[PDB]
Amino acid sequence: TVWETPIGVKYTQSSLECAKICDSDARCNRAVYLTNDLPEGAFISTCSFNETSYRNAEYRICPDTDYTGVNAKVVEGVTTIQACAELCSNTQDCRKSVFDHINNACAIKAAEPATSIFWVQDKQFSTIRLPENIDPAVKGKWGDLIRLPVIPVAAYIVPSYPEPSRLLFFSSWSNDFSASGMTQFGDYDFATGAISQRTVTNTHHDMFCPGISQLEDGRILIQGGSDADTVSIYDPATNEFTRGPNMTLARGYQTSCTLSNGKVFTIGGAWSGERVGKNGEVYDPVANAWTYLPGADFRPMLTNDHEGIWREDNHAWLFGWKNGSIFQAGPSKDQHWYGIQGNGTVAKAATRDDDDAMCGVWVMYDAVAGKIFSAGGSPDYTDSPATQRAHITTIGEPNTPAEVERVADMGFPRGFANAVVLPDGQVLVTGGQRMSLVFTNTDGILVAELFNPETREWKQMAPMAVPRNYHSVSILLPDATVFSGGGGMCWVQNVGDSTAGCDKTVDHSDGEIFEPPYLFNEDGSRAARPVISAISADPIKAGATLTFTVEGVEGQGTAALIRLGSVTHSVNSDQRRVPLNVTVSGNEYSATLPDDYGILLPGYYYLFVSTPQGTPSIAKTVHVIL
Ligand SMILES: *[C@@H]1O[C@H](CO)[C@@H](O)[C@H](O)[C@H]1NC(C)=O
Ligand SMILES: [Cu+2]
Repeated sequence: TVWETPIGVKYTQSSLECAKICDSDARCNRAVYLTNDLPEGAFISTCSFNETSYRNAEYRICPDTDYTGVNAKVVEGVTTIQACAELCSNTQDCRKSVFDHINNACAIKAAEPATSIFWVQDKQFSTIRLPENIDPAVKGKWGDLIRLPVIPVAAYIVPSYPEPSRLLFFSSWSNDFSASGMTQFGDYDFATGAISQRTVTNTHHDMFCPGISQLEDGRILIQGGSDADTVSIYDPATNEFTRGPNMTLARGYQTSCTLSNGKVFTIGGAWSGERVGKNGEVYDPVANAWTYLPGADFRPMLTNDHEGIWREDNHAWLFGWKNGSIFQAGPSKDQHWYGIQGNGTVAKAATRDDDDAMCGVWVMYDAVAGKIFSAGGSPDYTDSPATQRAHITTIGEPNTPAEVERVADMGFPRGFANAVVLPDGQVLVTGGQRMSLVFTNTDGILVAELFNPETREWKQMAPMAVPRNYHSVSILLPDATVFSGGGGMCWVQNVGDSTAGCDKTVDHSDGEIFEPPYLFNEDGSRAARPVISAISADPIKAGATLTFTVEGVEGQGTAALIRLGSVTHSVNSDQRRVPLNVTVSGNEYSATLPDDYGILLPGYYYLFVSTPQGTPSIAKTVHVIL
């Protein structure tokens, strides 16, 4: 039984008497004789309670909320929201101010985006702001926080027909780690809003800190981690997990990559198992067998880290390429070619930079042209300032030099950011912080950045609401929007220990979705999406001609395949864009897939038809076979 204030607050002489008394007092959580939807402390994207205007220039007040961050001013005078508003009006460049109900003080928040300001639920304060004017045609648009049972520390799209509908995500034995043998998964149907959780135990696998690759049949191979030698295989068909063969060498914080021939290569992962650099290894799904590749030498790919070998072989930028080759774009200052021939091979490809970029963002935005875009990262895993440097790396024949062009610096240094490639081939960078500090919100960049390789120029997007630092994720949805989620997780010694001394402020058991500009016309209305009306649900093979019916476009539409995504620790080794050429005869479109499985990696892809102005369809799922 729960009374709900005129504003929207909810509690659990009288009883509505003290309850009324409690909602007078900014210092009252309990009373003897408060239970809102989101608890005190919770981050917000919108006022949870009823807003209020206040006046020749107007402000919107959200009660029972704080703006965390560097203040430009804190003044002990003010005793009314009115007066705090009045003071924000007389302070140059004040967009955000905070009234402290308990101490009668007005804070003016400092300037954005140089400062990072966060909107928290706290009954002790109220927030005052100057109405924002975001043109979604230029800056895209964020929806509101979607709350989740598990922090999405790792996440992947489930391959389904006609288009994927579900996002699986997962943490450790707990939803907010410690060899446990359990893994808490969340399940999010974004067709419906449906959100379930489960606990995966059959595999005897805590899948925290793993390699993730999508196989030919769209099964998801989840490798090592808290259980350093254990391997689980997720079958979309079953919606079940199966044990795979133990890896040959136990690993965590490694990258795996699906190859042209549908085997999976992994190298490094010194976080768990022995604390030593880790040589390469290849999984063959047909033989269902791991093979150790000693000549896949780890030494050439090490970073130099103040914390040592524990870190230096972590989170490798691996792309599966032509004739079963592996390109390693970083994060080591030097790029290399790795292979699975003999006892495995290694050779220098190029120098990307003068310093390492651990957990920088990387994506193959243009497979047919061998084009890779890198930005951000930091020279050491933690306690190191992030770089603004970004590069286009061009790869041709395996085991011959690569070309690196430095491009425009990002507007912000980002450590632990995420990147997705979009159907137009632009790369959207999200989250990360100015100084890589594991388990912190400190100086989280909220402003997303769109990089356009056509112009080799950056564009600052609308801000998201929650800092997406360490243990955050970015993945592409079938509607060509971007999910940004997670952040946090606590070190807990034993397994089953109760999180009471952990900092819950750094946990964000939630996500938020960004509409890029391309979903909007000049007037900020949603633009008219092509419809792929008809498509064979049939497997297709490299070199084949894909045929589909596109209704709802003014002019000749373009098309592109985006491989489905897997993501954790700023590593998405499964995403890649294959641009297609379209020949239009009627409303029936046809494209000849590339001849090379090094470009068209076996697996499930999004097909997108886009308007000539660059507005993409919802995707139809497309399965490439070997
Ligand atoms: C598409 O067509 C152009 C001209 O033939 C070509 O340069 C491009 O690389 C082709 N293949 C693609 C884009 O898959
Ligand atoms: Cu971690």
